[PDB]
Amino acid sequence: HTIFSSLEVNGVNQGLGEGVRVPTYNGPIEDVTSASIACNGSPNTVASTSKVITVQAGTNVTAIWRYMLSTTGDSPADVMDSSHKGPTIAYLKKVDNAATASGVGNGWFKIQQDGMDSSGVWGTERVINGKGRHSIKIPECIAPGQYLLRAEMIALHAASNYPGAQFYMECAQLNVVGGTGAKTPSTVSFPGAYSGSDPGVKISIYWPPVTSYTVPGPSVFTC
Ligand SMILES: *[C@@H]1O[C@H](CO)[C@@H](O[C@@H]2O[C@H](CO)[C@@H](O)[C@H](O)[C@H]2NC(C)=O)[C@H](O)[C@H]1NC(C)=O
Ligand SMILES: [Cu+2]
Repeated sequence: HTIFSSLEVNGVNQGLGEGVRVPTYNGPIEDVTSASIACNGSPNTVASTSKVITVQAGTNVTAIWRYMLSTTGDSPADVMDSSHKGPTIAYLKKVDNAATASGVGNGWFKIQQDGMDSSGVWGTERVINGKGRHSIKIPECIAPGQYLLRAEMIALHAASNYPGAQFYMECAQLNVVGGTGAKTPSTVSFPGAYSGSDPGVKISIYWPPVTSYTVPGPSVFTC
């Protein structure tokens, strides 16, 4: 249970729920076929925001994960329970208007992921123990303009069967400045990119102890 509730850019937090479309409830999406898998949604409720956050292409945005919208600390329990082991992931979608695009459908491309490392530590654990900070590089070579950023943590502690994996995501609204447009990513759809049978979605992280992990979705886009 967690929310990507604000975004930091060039050292500046853009504000709670400002430019990030936040639910007030921190529960996961469970059905990868639901429209809610794109930018969260029913049975949650997601607020709108008229802020579109500017970021220079090639630089990083940092999603700031918190337990609840009311959480004001940054200790592990203020981020997400440490049972919730799994990957962190981030995607972009080029859109006409970052405040009105729903995010549902084709156009997403993956720009970051962190599954399990060679020490057995998961991407969510680095966020939990790193003040909720999930740092994500905006590629230099993409087209400038309006985008959605979908940042995600997947908790796998109850994922032995499907349903079971817990998908926590929110969409931020970006104005990417300075992208060269030299490369146009191949894209996937949400819903569509994940399936309940994926090896990183239906997975026992206990039996046997997990030593490698396949993050769901497409390969990371690179310039
Ligand atoms: C910008 O975001 C990228 C991820 O998109 C970060 O790169 C990762 O950094 C971690 C921590 O050092 C490494 O373990 C990974 O190997 C890096 N991944 C890649 C693909 O390079 C990067 O550190 C972030 N930069 C800043 C300044 O926050
Ligand atoms: Cu939870």
